[PDB]
Amino acid sequence: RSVEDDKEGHLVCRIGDWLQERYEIVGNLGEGTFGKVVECLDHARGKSQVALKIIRNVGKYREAARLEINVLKKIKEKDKENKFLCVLMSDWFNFHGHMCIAFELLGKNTFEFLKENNFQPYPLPHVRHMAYQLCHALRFLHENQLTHTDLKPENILFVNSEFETLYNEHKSCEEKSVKNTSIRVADFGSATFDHEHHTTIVATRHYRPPEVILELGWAQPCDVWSIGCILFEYYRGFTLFQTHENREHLVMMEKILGPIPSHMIHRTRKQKYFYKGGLVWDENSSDGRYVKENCKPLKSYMLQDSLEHVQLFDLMRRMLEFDPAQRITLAEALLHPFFAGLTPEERSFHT
Ligand SMILES: COCCOc1ccc2cc1OCC(=O)N(C)CCCN(C)Cc1c[nH]c3ncnc(c13)N2
Repeated sequence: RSVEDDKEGHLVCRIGDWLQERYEIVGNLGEGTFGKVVECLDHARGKSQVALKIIRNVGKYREAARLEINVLKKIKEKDKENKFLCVLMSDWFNFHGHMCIAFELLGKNTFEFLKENNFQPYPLPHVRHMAYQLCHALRFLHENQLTHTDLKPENILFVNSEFETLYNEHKSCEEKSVKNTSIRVADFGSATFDHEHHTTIVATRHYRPPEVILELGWAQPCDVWSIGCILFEYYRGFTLFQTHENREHLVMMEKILGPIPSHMIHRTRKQKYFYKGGLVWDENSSDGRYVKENCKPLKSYMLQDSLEHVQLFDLMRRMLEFDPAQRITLAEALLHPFFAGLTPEERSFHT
């Protein structure tokens, strides 16, 4: 049989087909703008379960996948024992122009799980365990001169997303609760070493920090901001910054977190956002009215008053510091009293 691609360059994939005389396709897991993810059995390794990312046959995506492969090689060199919760590759190949990367088979991503639960948030103890693991994984990359740059709920995955279905204590509906909150961090193709070229703009918009908007440069603190935003989303089930545009995004940041520091305003070449030393914006526009109605101070979003909620919000505010130099590092984050709530099993990574 011929190899066929669709009009967007995606491989046409058939259950029962083999690649590299080795990988038997057994299921489709998902599709995005990069290509597809499929579940395979690896017949050269005892029919082990694999997730294969199959990249579209389009030059720019091919080049981006070759970059991801080269990053993944370096990460494995630094973590040969695979102890720091990253999704590392087990093989890669070019299949008729489609780059394919083989990974361990995981559960649903944390966005998909949230969506399939009708956006009902994760319980605080789940949020706390996921937070601990994220800070752990990223702390190791940061200590090895790497920044991920594109952290978001979709590239954090449960090891196993099996769940119990419970009736909601206080609402007229059912809720899904994950049985095991062990997670892994994926998607390293944008990850950048300290010595390598830093593009002006990084991150997905909703997760993007102010220093990047203001074109002040970026480094590892970019990831901590993204983690702050992720933890809010896990806790509430909605996006902290539901924004499509820079000026709007800045206004949201001021309404939620307080004024942007004057020293950052003085330094930015993006003076279009400012007038007389303050943000300038149209309060009567569609975006202006949306932000005035919907964006409230951070502490207003707490669901309960008890100690563990107050601690989560203290940590989150520290991760969301405007000045990246002042922002909490992951090493310090791991010392925060929010993490006193972890079970021993959670703290010692025996989940
Ligand atoms: C299509 O709508 C919903 C389904 O979306 C997905 C299904 C399966 C996924 C990831 C999905 O969305 C996010 C996404 O594509 N990336 C972050 C890039 C690919 C990351 N993979 C390759 C990492 C990965 C490694 N072991 C895995 N075992 C199971 N699923 C995985 C992965 N990814």
